[PDB]
Amino acid sequence: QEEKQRKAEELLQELRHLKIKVEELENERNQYEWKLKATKAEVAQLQEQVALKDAEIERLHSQLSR
Amino acid sequence: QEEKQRKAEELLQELRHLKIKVEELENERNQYEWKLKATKAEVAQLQEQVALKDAEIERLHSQLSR
Ligand SMILES: [N+]
Ligand SMILES: [N+]
Repeated sequence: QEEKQRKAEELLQELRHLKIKVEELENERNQYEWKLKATKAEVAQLQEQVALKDAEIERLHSQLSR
Repeated sequence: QEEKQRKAEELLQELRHLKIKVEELENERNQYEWKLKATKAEVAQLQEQVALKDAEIERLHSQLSR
């Protein structure tokens, strides 16, 4: 039952490694959440550019039709 | 040293739980990677709409200036 002890120490090692993995995987999640946010800000700016250009096309069409 | 045994079983329980957490955190990562992809496809379609509207404004400006 040094091998009870040995299996114990094997399991601790494994716990340590899994705990580092969980810690890292929760870092990757946090930064995916902020890049998604950033990409969504890019969508919103583009929607804003489309609507400005639609306004400019409408203005030109009023003139064009006089 | 039933308590060697008892601490062993405590550690297995913990390993099981951490292994489920890692499994789930790697599910959340996979689906963040695909939502980011999807959001990026939305950006690309919008860039395409902007450029179509810029082409239409240019066409109108040529006419307007005749
Ligand atoms: N728009
Ligand atoms: N453009």
